[PDB]
Amino acid sequence: TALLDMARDIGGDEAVEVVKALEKKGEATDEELAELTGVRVNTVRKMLYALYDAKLATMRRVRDDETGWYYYYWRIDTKRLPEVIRTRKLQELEKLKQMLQE
Repeated sequence: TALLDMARDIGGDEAVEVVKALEKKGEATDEELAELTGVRVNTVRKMLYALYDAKLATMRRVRDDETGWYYYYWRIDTKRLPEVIRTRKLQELEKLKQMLQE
């Protein structure tokens, strides 16, 4: 599960912890992950949005009926996880191709 090697490049130990706990749980809210990990709830959100732009996490949106506002259930995005992996392999090869051109 080379997923952790990427998350680490975005936001270090905290990001690796968030993915591992999300991986352990399957799905989690922003607040649920903050309690599990001890990271400020504000920081988990930047992670998740960072992970979302890195295409390693997606979500489905549920509407909280008490407040009328939405909250997200995060998940690791395995639909694009293999594509993200595949791009990383391709980027490394392209780095090698430039060397053969040295």
